[PDB]
Amino acid sequence: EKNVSIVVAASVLSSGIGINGQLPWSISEDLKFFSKITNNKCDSNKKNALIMGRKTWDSIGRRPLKNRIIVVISSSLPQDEADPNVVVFRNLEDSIENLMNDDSIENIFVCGGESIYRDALKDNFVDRIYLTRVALEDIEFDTYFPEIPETFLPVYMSQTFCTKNISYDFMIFEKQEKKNCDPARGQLKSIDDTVDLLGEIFGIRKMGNRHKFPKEEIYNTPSIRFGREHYEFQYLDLLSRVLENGAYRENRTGISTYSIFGQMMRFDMRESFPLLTTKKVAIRGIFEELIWFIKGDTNGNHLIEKKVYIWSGNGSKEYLERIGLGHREENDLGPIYGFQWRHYNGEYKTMHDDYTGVGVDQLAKLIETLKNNPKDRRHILTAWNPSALSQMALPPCHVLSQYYVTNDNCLSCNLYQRSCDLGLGSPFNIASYAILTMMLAQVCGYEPGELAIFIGDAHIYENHLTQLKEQLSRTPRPFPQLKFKRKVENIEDFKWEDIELIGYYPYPTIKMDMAV
Amino acid sequence: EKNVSIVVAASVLSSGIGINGQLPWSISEDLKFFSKITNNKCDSNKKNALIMGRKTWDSIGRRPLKNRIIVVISSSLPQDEADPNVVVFRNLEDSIENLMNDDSIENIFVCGGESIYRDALKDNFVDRIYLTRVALEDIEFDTYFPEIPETFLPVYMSQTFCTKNISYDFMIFEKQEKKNCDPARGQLKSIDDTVDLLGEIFGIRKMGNRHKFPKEEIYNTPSIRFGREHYEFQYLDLLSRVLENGAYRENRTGISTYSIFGQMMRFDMRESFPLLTTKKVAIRGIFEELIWFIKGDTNGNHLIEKKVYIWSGNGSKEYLERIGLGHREENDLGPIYGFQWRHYNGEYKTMHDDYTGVGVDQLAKLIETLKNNPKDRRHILTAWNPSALSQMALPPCHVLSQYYVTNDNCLSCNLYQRSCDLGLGSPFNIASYAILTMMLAQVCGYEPGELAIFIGDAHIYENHLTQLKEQLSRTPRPFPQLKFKRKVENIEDFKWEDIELIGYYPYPTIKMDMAV
Ligand SMILES: NC(=O)C1=CN([C@@H]2O[C@H](COP(=O)(O)OP(=O)(O)OC[C@H]3O[C@@H](n4cnc5c(N)ncnc54)[C@H](OP(=O)(O)O)[C@@H]3O)[C@@H](O)[C@H]2O)C=CC1
Ligand SMILES: NC(=O)C1=CN([C@@H]2O[C@H](COP(=O)(O)OP(=O)(O)OC[C@H]3O[C@@H](n4cnc5c(N)ncnc54)[C@H](OP(=O)(O)O)[C@@H]3O)[C@@H](O)[C@H]2O)C=CC1
Ligand SMILES: C#CCN(Cc1ccc2[nH]c(N)nc(=O)c2c1)c1ccc(C(=O)N[C@@H](CCC(=O)O)C(=O)O)cc1
Ligand SMILES: C#CCN(Cc1ccc2[nH]c(N)nc(=O)c2c1)c1ccc(C(=O)N[C@@H](CCC(=O)O)C(=O)O)cc1
Ligand SMILES: CN(Cc1cnc2nc(N)nc(N)c2n1)c1ccc(C(=O)N[C@@H](CCC(=O)O)C(=O)O)cc1
Ligand SMILES: CN(Cc1cnc2nc(N)nc(N)c2n1)c1ccc(C(=O)N[C@@H](CCC(=O)O)C(=O)O)cc1
Ligand SMILES: O=c1ccn([C@H]2C[C@H](O)[C@@H](COP(=O)(O)O)O2)c(=O)[nH]1
Ligand SMILES: O=c1ccn([C@H]2C[C@H](O)[C@@H](COP(=O)(O)O)O2)c(=O)[nH]1
Repeated sequence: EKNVSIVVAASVLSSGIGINGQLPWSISEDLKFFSKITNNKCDSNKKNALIMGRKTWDSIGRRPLKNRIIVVISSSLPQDEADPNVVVFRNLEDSIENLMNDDSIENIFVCGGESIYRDALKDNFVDRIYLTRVALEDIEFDTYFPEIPETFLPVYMSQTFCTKNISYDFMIFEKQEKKNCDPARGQLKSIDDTVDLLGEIFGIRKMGNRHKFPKEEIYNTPSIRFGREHYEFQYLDLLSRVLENGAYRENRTGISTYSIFGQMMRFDMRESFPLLTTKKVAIRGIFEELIWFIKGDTNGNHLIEKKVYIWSGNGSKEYLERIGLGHREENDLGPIYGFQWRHYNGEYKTMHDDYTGVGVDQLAKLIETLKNNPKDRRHILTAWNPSALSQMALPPCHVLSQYYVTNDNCLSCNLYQRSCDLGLGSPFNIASYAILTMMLAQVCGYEPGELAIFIGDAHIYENHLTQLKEQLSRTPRPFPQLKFKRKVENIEDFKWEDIELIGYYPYPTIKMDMAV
Repeated sequence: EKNVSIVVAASVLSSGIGINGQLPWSISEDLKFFSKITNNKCDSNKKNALIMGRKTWDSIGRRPLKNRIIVVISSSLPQDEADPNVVVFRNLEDSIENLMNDDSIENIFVCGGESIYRDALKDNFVDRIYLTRVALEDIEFDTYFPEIPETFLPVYMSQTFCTKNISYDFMIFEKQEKKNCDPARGQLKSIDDTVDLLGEIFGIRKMGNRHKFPKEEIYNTPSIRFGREHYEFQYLDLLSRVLENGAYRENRTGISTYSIFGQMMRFDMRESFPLLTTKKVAIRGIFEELIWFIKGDTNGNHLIEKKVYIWSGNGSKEYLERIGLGHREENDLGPIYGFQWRHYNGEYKTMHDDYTGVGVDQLAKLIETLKNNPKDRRHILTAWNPSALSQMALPPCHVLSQYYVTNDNCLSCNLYQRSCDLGLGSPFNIASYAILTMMLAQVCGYEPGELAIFIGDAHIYENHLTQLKEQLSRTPRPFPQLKFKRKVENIEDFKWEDIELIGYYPYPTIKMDMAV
């Protein structure tokens, strides 16, 4: 029948595609994509046609595109014979007669101009859309990509890439007419039927039935079945798995959860920063807690003083009293994360004491082994100290991490987290250890690698159900970028002002109460 | 023309299906499977036909099967019109006219007798094979399932199930005809080509390019693309993953490996024991090293005396020397795990010293919490004590573990393993911590749950390449069962003889040298 597909690069929030007759931006990988995509064909004796409005024709210098035939739509341009790789038409519908004839034309692409896009869509001429989402807002646009008609559904979203600090995506939308998101399903009737029957026979007894694929009403952007490349699906899909399989269970806080044991999440950090886009995340507070950790600081007031209250709850007199630490000052949390990082096995007295020299400095050693022996398999940082647990406001959650220097020269990080509050703590942990890995990488002379998080008790607190369903209804946007303004000499030296968060265009923040 | 599939239950090694006119076993779930499968149909106005040899007809008492038509092949049986649900034919070929006609007959099943299977396969009448593999050998068989023709390929392998301590699967075989083993690829031209093109543009900058799908020549039983349910694939595919992506890198050993970071494996422990069948695995030494840890013993002699030599290489006078620990008696391994399990943070001297009372007894604490506070999110056991690494013959590989009591009353286990020798240590760790979980579960009144292994440095030593590729050429068999003959009072009371390993029919041992 001959496929007709739109190909465009529009800004993530406004769908801005042009300014004063030009592109709002310069991203070569995107042009390479345009070239590969429009050039891609089966028959060597055929060519693809690239339809475009006249202004776009002007915008590219009125020079032909190799191996392809350009079809310009113009009421004024003359139909001449000079170039046989460029041809003119008076309206879109007529040019569409690439279909009813030229058998030398394999595929058709609508290659843009807002005016051309809008018609092709209005008149139901396109089957597919290749959308390069560019994280560039707050800049002038005078040309837009129309809003994608509801008859289209996304089927692929690649990971975030980066060019000159600009984050971008690649999505594919397909028009689906007439008529499970599980990839290993709907593949072969006999396999699906057999597994289904085996499941009826055994019950909880078949491990698969303990790991049911999420029903679509809890599956984010469910139409994307085989192309969920964007690594934010790694967190959304874990949410879906616990919403689908979570056992309902009581716990120390009195606010029950839905709980599954033993999931994982991997995020790339070479091209982008894993800061969730489906909800606005408080990154300043994350950074402050991280730096607070690095300095082996356990004084909660230092956090509060900077208007960061994540540790207030577990620092209160009331709480400290409840767990048997009524002897502490307000906000003395005991030998937690920071202390175990800088002074492992050190004898904790109070937050006011000087501990320089005491305990084992894991962090310092980590940076030394990382520099001097990179391929060593012992780059570990731990916070689990059986002898210190009872003195901690809260036992270590992000419990152990290990660090792996690539042959590429990048720093990758693994973290086991015994207990993970998916709504409120996970987004934090992900970003936090993404930042730490980048800080470690800079002081050791490496580039950021990959981040993998392995979870024990992965749960959602029962008062976050409607909030996370809300979140799950939001399709993800390209991840932002995070850059350091200066190269520090000591990891303890980083400051908020040193952090540059580039291109973060999240959805509204979603309120969620933390369980004390 | 419609579908003809075989349904058979045969023993793992010899494919025995009968003895003295009956089955060698009684596994009701398999009868339930047989029933689901041969009853399975779309058109509510048609029925399926089950073809069987006369002897099989005798073996089921000559009583019709509900909702189905039974086709008996016999030279002697009278062709009566009496029961419209049972029909007789003089030969298998004539019977196949179920195709040509009886549009009441939706699908056809060859339901067996060795004589009937062997004919159906020889004359090319069957398209599919449903094959329940039973782990029973060393019992009498007089009837067998023919050897599956090479024109058939395996497309599914369920997990191992257990009935009356008998391990069993089911798997599907499909007949091949003309025509990527990757699940997500091959679903849409548009998506595969986009991902491909994107890969070309970005190269190593696209995470996916850093985790390529393994090429078939190194992927176990590649024809099974969407049905690799047998949890032995969790191990085998990790092997395949590093063969395909592993980075060549040197290490302290002197024997270079191939390395990838952050991987995971999952194993069920409810229906079976995860002891690799693609190679014979030494379970006894494993158990002996395990019970050794449990007791807190750091004395390497005790294992040698029991003829277990896994800790010799790293306990010799020459080795303890190269790492500056010669002031130590030979085979005095220092406070590794065991000491860390029973006396975490205790002050270590020699192995002969009496440590009762020193250090934190994590194991004891574990068991007392698993009992009194199952839902607790802190069941942790750690062996990574920075304050003690210097004096350990070797730093801890299986570094931390977490334990999770389901509402189902089972005990699941998570282990982070900083470094993992895939050819030598991994098969051991999977079994080791499987056993430890069953021990803990018996002792605490629970049933075995699931086992997940999170790995940091996942590698293969370069001298194991031939052995591993050999292993990768062996198709998995059902896992064996592992039961305790008695209920111990304390976990320190387990003894080799208390363990009954039922139904293990591994492939031959594969010799692999351990890098010191
Ligand atoms: N990021 C991206 O993906 C892309 C962005 N762009 C940007 O978009 C902008 C150009 O888009 P836009 O401003 O909409 O201009 P267009 O490229 O749509 O071209 C408009 C011209 O096309 C002809 N035309 C349009 N409709 C008709 C019709 N119904 N009948 C006959 N001729 C018609 C007219 O030419 P005439 O006056 O001769 O009749 C009109 O002047 C530029 O800034 C460009 O940089 C362009 C392509 C891609
Ligand atoms: N594990 C499993 O899935 C199954 C196992 N079994 C076991 O298999 C055994 C039975 O198999 P088997 O011993 O091979 O006997 P079969 O069940 O295959 O039946 C053999 C009979 O079928 C008829 N027959 C066979 N070939 C022909 C032919 N070419 N022309 C005409 N009639 C033919 C003959 O009946 P006649 O004498 O009337 O000519 C022959 O005696 C039993 O022990 C049963 O328990 C059976 C089914 C399934
Ligand atoms: C992990 C971690 C760090 N931590 C430490 C921390 C301490 C105790 C915890 N307790 C529980 N039950 N869950 C947690 O995630 C948790 C986290 C956090 C603590 C609180 C919040 C939280 O309340 N966040 C709110 C705050 C709003 C804001 O940041 O301005 C949020 O909206 O996100 C986040 C992180
Ligand atoms: C994990 C662990 C325990 N350990 C501890 C241990 C210590 C140092 C190591 N060093 C290296 N490089 N790899 C290891 O797996 C390793 C394992 C083991 C050590 C050796 C064998 C081993 O060589 N087994 C032989 C033969 C012994 C047998 O047949 O029983 C084998 O061929 O399988 C297994 C486990
Ligand atoms: C019409 N237009 C505007 C433009 C710019 N970027 C886009 N990007 C996308 N994703 N989609 C578009 N339609 C698109 N259009 C174009 C078209 C072609 C070239 C161009 O130079 N193309 C060469 C570029 C090749 C290269 O640089 O590697 C080609 O090979 O097709 C530039 C702008
Ligand atoms: C021919 N035969 C021997 C037998 C036994 N086990 C097998 N198992 C398998 N997987 N495949 C076979 N062909 C097979 N055949 C049979 C056939 C039917 C029944 C039988 O009782 N079937 C009932 C069983 C119903 C039930 O137990 O739930 C049915 O509904 O089909 C027993 C033995
Ligand atoms: O870095 C952190 C700190 C705490 N929590 C959450 C996990 C649990 O919801 C709660 C800890 O409670 P316990 O598992 O100790 O009961 O705080 C996190 O998710 N990440
Ligand atoms: O349970 C274990 C014990 C040791 N090893 C292997 C992993 C490495 O091959 C080697 C440890 O080397 P280092 O991490 O110390 O470099 O021992 C395992 O795989 N599993």
